[PDB]
Amino acid sequence: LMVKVLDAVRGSPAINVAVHVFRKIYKVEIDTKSYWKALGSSPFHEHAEVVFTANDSGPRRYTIAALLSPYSYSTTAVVTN
Amino acid sequence: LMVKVLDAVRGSPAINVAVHVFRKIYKVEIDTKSYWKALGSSPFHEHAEVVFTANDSGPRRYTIAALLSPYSYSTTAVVTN
Amino acid sequence: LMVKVLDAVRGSPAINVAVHVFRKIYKVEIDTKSYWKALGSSPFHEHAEVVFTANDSGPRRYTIAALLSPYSYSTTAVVTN
Amino acid sequence: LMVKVLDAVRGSPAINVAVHVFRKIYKVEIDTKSYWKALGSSPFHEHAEVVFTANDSGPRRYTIAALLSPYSYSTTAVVTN
Amino acid sequence: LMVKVLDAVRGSPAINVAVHVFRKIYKVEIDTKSYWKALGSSPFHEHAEVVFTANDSGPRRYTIAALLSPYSYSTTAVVTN
Repeated sequence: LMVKVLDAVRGSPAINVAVHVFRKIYKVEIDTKSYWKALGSSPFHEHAEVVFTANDSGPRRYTIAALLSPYSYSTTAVVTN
Repeated sequence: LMVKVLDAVRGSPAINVAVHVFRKIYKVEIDTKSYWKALGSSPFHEHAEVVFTANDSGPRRYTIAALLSPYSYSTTAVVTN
Repeated sequence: LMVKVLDAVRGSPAINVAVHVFRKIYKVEIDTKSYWKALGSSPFHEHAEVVFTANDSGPRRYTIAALLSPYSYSTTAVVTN
Repeated sequence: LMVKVLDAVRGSPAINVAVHVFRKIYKVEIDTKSYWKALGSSPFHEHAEVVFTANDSGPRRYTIAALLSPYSYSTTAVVTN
Repeated sequence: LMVKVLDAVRGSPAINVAVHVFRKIYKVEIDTKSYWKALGSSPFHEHAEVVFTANDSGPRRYTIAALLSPYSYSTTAVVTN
């Protein structure tokens, strides 16, 4: 077995490498909401009264330029007004 | 076995490499909502009264330029007004 | 076995490579909603009264330019007003 | 077994390498909310009265330029007004 | 077994390397909120009255330029007004 990756590089890369080798990750989370994700054993077993109300108010705006998108020779601008 | 990846590179790439080798990932999550994802054993077993109300209010706007889209020689602009 | 990928590159790529080799992924999630995804064993077994109401209010707008679409020599603009 | 990564580099890279070798990650979390993530054994067993109210008020704005996107020769600007 | 990483470097890199070798991570958290993360055994067992109210008020703004995105030859500016 012989794994060869990115040998004799000459000039100015932009690299993002993760190497896993076996013989015998990237996570992004933005504005994530979870309600009552997990409870215990036997909750609210008898005569339970629950009023559940959630409010996410207001206008929401998301602006993303080139998500998961490498650049070689480029110009990127997010111009608002 | 001999894995060869990206040898003798000469100039100015834009690379995103993940290599897995076996012998014998990228996750993005934006504005994700989950209600009552998992509970325990025997909930609300007898005589349960539940009022469930969820409110996601307001106008919503999403703007994405070149999701999963590499650039070689380009211009990208998200011009608002 | 001999896997050869992207040898002797000369100039200015835009690459997105994932290599899996066996001998003997990319996930994007935007504005995903899940209600009551999974519960436990024997819920609401006897005499259960449930009022379930969900409200996703407001106008919604999505604008995506070249989803899963590489660029070689191009111009991309999302001009609003 | 012989793992070779990034040998004889010549000039000015921009590298992000994580190498795992076995023989015989990057996490970003921005504005994450969790309510009642996990409770103990047998909560609210008998005659429980709960009023649950959550308020996330105000307009929200997110602006991200080139999330997970290496740069080789480029200009990036987020110009607001 | 012989792991070789980043040999005979010549000039001006920008490196971020974590190497794990076995024979026989980076976490960023910004504005993270958790309510009632975990309680003990048998809470609120009998005749419990709870009024739960949470208020996250005010407009919120997040601006991020090149999250997880190395630079080779570039200019980055976040110009507000």
